[PDB]
Amino acid sequence: PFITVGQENSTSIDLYYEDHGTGTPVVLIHGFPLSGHSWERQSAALLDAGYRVITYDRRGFGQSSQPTTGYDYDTFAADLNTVLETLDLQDAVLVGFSMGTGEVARYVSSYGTARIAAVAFLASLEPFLLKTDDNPDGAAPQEFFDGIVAAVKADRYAFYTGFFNDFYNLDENLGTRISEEAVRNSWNTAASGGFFAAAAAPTTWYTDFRADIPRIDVPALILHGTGDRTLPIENTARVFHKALPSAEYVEVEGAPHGLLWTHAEEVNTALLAFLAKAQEAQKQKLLTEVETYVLSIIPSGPLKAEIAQRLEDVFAGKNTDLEVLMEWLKTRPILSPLTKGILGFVFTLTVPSERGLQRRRFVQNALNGNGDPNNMDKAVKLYRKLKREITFHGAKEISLSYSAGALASCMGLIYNRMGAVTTEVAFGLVCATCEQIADS
Amino acid sequence: PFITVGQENSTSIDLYYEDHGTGTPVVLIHGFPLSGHSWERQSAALLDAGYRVITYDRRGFGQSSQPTTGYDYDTFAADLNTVLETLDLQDAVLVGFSMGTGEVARYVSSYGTARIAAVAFLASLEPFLLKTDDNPDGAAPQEFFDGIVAAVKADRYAFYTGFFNDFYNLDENLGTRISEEAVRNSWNTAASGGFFAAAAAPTTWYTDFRADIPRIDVPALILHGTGDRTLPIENTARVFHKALPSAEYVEVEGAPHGLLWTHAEEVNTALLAFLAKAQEAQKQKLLTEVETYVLSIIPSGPLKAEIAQRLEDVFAGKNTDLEVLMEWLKTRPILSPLTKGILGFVFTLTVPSERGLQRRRFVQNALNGNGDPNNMDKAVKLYRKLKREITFHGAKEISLSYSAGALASCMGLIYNRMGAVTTEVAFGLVCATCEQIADS
Amino acid sequence: PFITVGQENSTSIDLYYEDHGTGTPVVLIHGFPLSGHSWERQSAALLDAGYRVITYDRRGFGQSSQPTTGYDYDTFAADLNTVLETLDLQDAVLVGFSMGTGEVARYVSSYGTARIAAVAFLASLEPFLLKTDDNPDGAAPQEFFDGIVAAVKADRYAFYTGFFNDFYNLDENLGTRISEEAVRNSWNTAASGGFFAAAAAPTTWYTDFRADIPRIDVPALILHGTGDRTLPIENTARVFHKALPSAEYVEVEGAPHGLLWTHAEEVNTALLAFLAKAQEAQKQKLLTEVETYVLSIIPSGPLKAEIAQRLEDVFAGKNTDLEVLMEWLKTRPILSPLTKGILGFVFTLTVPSERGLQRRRFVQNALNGNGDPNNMDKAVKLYRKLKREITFHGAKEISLSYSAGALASCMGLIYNRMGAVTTEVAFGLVCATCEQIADS
Amino acid sequence: PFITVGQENSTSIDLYYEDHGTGTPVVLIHGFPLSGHSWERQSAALLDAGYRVITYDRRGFGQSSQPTTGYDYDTFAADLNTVLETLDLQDAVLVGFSMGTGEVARYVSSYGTARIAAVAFLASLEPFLLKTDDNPDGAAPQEFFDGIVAAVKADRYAFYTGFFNDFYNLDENLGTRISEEAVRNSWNTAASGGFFAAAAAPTTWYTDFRADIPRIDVPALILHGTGDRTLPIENTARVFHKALPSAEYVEVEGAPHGLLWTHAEEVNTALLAFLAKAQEAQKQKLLTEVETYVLSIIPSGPLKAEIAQRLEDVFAGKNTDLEVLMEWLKTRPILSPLTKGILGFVFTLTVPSERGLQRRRFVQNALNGNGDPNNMDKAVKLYRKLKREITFHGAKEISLSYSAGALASCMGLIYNRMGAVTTEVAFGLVCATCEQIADS
Repeated sequence: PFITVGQENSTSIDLYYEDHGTGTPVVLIHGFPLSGHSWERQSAALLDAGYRVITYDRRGFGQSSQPTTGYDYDTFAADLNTVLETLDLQDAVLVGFSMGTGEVARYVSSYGTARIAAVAFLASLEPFLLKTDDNPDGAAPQEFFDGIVAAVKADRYAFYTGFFNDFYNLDENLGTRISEEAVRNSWNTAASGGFFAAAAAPTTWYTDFRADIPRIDVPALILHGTGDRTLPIENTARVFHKALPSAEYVEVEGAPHGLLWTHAEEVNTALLAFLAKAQEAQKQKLLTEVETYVLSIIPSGPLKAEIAQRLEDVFAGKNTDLEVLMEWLKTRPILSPLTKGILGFVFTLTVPSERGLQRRRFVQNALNGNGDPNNMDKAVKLYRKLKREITFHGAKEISLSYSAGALASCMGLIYNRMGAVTTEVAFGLVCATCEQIADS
Repeated sequence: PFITVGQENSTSIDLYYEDHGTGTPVVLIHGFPLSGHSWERQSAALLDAGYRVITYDRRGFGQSSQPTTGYDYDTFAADLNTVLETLDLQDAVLVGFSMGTGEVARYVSSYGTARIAAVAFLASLEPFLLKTDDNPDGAAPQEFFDGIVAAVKADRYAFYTGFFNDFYNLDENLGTRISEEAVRNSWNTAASGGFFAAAAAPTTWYTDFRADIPRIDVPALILHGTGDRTLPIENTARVFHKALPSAEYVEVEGAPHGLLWTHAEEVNTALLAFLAKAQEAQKQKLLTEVETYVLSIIPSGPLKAEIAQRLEDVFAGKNTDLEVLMEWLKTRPILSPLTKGILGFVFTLTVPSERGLQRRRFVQNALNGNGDPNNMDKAVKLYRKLKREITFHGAKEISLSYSAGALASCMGLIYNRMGAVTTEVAFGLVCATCEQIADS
Repeated sequence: PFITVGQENSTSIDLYYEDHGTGTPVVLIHGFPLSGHSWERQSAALLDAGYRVITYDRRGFGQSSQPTTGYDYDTFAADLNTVLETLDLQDAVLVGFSMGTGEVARYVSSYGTARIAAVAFLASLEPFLLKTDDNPDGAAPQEFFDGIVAAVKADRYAFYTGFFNDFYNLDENLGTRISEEAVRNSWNTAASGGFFAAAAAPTTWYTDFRADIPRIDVPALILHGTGDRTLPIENTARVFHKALPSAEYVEVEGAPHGLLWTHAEEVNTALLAFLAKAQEAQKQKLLTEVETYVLSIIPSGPLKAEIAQRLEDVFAGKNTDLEVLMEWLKTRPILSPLTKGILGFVFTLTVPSERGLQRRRFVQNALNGNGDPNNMDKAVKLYRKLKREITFHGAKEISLSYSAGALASCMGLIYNRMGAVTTEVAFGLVCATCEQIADS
Repeated sequence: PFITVGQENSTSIDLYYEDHGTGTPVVLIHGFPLSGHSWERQSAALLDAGYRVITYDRRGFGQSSQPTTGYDYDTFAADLNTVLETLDLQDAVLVGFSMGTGEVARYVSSYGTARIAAVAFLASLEPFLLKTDDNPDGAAPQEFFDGIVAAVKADRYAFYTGFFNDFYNLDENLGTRISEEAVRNSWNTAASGGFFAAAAAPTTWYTDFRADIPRIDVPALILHGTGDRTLPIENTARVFHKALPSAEYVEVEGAPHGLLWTHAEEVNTALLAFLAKAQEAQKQKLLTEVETYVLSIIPSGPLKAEIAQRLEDVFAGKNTDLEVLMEWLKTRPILSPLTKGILGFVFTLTVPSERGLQRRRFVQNALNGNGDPNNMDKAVKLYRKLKREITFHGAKEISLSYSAGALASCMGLIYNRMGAVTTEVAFGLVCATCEQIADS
């Protein structure tokens, strides 16, 4: 699996990515000099929690193309964008490690959090590594980084074994937190990378991310190891924490630079919890958006308040008996049959348990669509499009092209188990239907 | 409400009809010299039984146009034909009285019982009134009828009072079985009729309907009053009974010619019972044919015996709890899900009461049609054709052109209340589906 | 009139055929080196006997295309098959002369007598002309045929006069049995043929038809002239008679090879008598098929038996007075006017003499078709199609697409001499009409 | 070289395969956690024997895609099917190792041996690994496998070294039967695999293949190592041998689980011997089938016995004088010329020496195809297709689409040295020709 992110001479630049699972998309950007496969500890964890894990190898690393051009964060972010736009991700979370954290900041700063719901910085580079007079919070002077680049150019293969010695703190964690074989694999991964990328990448570590930080508006996470030798905790995460206090801050005690493997236990717990708070966030903003659309077709009165209250109760978690709600819904005066169907369709979607309750009769006759063959032909054509949809805004906006009668029929088409769409898509079809009714 | 059935000079021949209620269409053809409103005793009864009552006034009578041409049963039938075809009636019932019985027989003979489901002859003219040497069963000679026409031509208004005196047997029924006011209304109606029709109609009473009777194939009813003075019981219905032994025969004791009002109690009871028995009769020949098709997809064994037994039980009237049957159906081993869906679809169709039982889940998932958009697009095209169909053989044969996957999806399309077709049509779709399975 | 039976380079192989008359199809395959027009003595005779004469010119002869390839009986049969299948003939008779006899045998052997009802061999080639050690009954050795081929190649135009001298036995028959002018026409026909075919054909005369003969199962006829010089009576027909004893054997005394003209008297008599046994049989199956259709609209009773009896009487030849039948028909109680019309139409069709009886009034009023312009518009549309129809099954099947009212009107459309269709077609229209009535 | 076998999130599931050499296709399915390249010892050997070696990497292993879904033998077989059908293999042999044996069994069981000629099971999983009460022949209880899965999830890279220690029995074979470097490479291959596949695969080892075994109809081979630690000889192969006694049974003494490298010497000898004998076996099954097809157009009698005997004599090795056979063949009564041609074509094909005998005259005139240009045009089109064919079934089935006349002509087209096709193809043309004649 590859994704063209550029062109070089006769050739085009491809980045080996990887997309698994189904649910909230979580993009994992690796660090130097590994590849997307280094996330395997997190990948397994995130997948078992029902997330959608998306990983890719940075240019000149892993199975990605190995160009001799474009090794700067403006390009690195531009690459990430192409990946995101190609996969058409929405409400996604960006998790970065080492160099990866730089990609996150630069992308957010330049392209904006349109597709992004939350971000995470593991072993951050931010805000500035280079130590200067105007930036005394810098970790190391220019000479340090120049020394690294020269060392790599000398013998990159020999450099790796020495490099990994401070990457995992092998004098402490080898044999205990990281096996001998595990390190051997990382070396091969480092060797598989491009020779040019290996020497070019170090120059990018001291990038000034200070201008990028203020652009971070989505909920963030800052995790870091105290025993990080490559990136000193005080010169990196703690000064980053000052520039971003709203971000959830986590310091793993005695963790080396490569905490993704050595301290996978702690990192996973913190990462999963952060995503959990974010997953509930993106779920709730959707439910309320559905609510406001549904209420927009109900005449102002004492009934509208109750319906809104009963929606809020199920949205929160105060699970009312689905049978009771439906019983209540059907026996409501001054309520359009079409409106009862829409509500019933929403309640079945939101209530966690179906409780073996068969499909309600008053809903079927409400969303039947006048029994007109033409309405159903339009509904089926729309259903085909809604099948390949995964996003709310995507499903909602393509549904607005169909007549209110076709939308009503397509809604019951899904209600009657004759059609299958993701919950987000279904909500989109509902909001699109309510939008048509609010016009007349 | 009128219906053009011909043209006369500058004018067009229109017939005042009347269509009320919803259900099985029952066409009521009146006699001389009244109009469709004379059925009001029966109209209410039929309407209270959930039928669709359709009555019209014969040309030159009631509110219909009064032409001076076309007073023969070949024309009278042509008029009835236009009415039936204009209203596009199917599985309709023809009920005739006096002159009306002639219209029924002639229509059946000439146009065929394509739209007709059953017929009824109240105070029949059949088979032949004219008394000749070759027809000794005739009521009266030529001279008699010629006398009536002359009597009408002299003073038609005075003729009526005398006519109605033997029409209701007023020397017996006035004040008791028929009020003074009721007779006065009959007189007004007689006067409202066309002057030409009043004199022309009597010559049509002695029409030879002997050739028409053998064409009556649909279930028939022969009711008649013993005290019928206008049409003697022996010269009309009893000799008609011999010419049509298969017809249900009813003799009302001491009922006049106009038993429709005087003996409305008995006439309604007999008519309603006859329509009930005819509806049940054609329903049972349908259900058993459906049964053999359903059994044709069930592997021969003790289970096939159980299913056949449960089908015969519901068809008869041994109403099993629909909830119990469905519960039994789902929990059956060695039975294809598609077969369970077909069976469940049949049981819901045949069981008289739905008992507030919501549409079973296991059937919906069986008739979903794999959730494939292509299956539903074909299903909708088929459903469109099945909507304009009303007959079993008609619906079944046009369904065999679609794939087994499309037919299954179209079945669930109806099961989920998303489509509406007559029960006969639905059975055709079931039988057509079973026929596809019986091939493999 | 042509029929594509093959292809040769840029050009196509077409055979000039000819189809006349109506009735039992009789295919006449000519001999060397004439054409289909040589049958003119038999054609006229067969036409006067009510047969359907179909003749065609073999490739490279007459008006057919003149290819330089495919001059063998495997190809000759393939040609005949294409002709037969193109015309879709059923219950047809194959009559061959000279070379023609070979086409018949080969077709029957290879393709089977599916469409064939009977066969006839005039001046047969069978079973084998080539005289060898294994076939001592052969007419002539190999050298003989090769000499002919060379003679034709030398001067085919001069060869013909010599050929025709032994073809008609001019030393006996010139001036008496065949005129000078008659021979002159035959020469032109020989000259009009293809130069290549003239030389190619002789090599096919010594074809081994011994393997073909046993495949003949249909009734056969073997006619031959005793004075046949080209094909010696003993080396051809008499040995053929042994190989096929079931076949009817006829020896014309003192007849030359071309007995078709010289002894047309005898040949016609023998051929017509043989065909007569076959013609009546397939003719009777048609009338009985019509009968059963007519009886299908008559109510079961003593009347149905009488009508069936009177139909059988006229079909046989017990010509009842048409006036008497019509008189009986009209004066029948319990018989629909439409039924009377159909019957009256059949009796007029089958009875040999019209007896100056003008078109019955009661029939016209029965087949008027209610006088509806719409029924007549449909009737005319059907008549247009029935004009180009020739077969019973063909006319019958295209009539079933029209309404029963249209069929009745179209029937009267023909009865009133306003339309003309062949008797077989008319019967198809009747059966199609009776079939519609049997449905209701 | 890849082959799409499924689709996942925005990515496609591709499997890196490998097809080399020319001849009988031999599919090699690898085991856990290696790749197709592990067959390199067998691959070279099979290639030296003139076989067509086809190897592919299972999903999540080697260079194939690494999905997180579809890790079951129903999917594994579905994957294998796509590979086979894409390459359109005919008469192929399936060889499985470790996990690979399961794919073979499941494919044969579900999809059938249509394309398969023979199968081989090296280090089998069959019939059942899971040790339960109903299956006491199980190798290990459930807890064992769960322990492996947990071990892999902990540190899969470290897991491999321990795994490979029992995979090759390194305490015995290291330095002797397997070098240090060879093992190091295997570890690298294991590391290259998917992290998810590594943990998912063990759960598939205890799959119940008992239902699959009876479906094995093609000749089978069961090889296994006695010193197999991963798969105990008694719990796997010996009980498998009981469930499939017809299979050739081979036990390599003192061989570990990875006998493909350690005991490549023995494995190669056994596999090559197995493959050589089975093609020859089916060839005798083919020749007798060819014989019976030739006999299928020969009339039952004393001559049919002689022909069958003379065919058996040449097939065996009793070389009869080719001239004598041809002499006997031509001088046979009651034998169709076409039949003589087919036989003559077979005798020239099967007899080892041509003995300078020129192409028989009686055969050429028998397979000429009536000299019809149309027959030759079809023959050339068929000959073009038969040239690119190498297999019997491949050549035979595409020939059945052409007419019997074209097949006869195409046969003579090859007989006259105007065409060249492999012996298997020519036989395919013969069987296809005889099949058409047997119908008539």
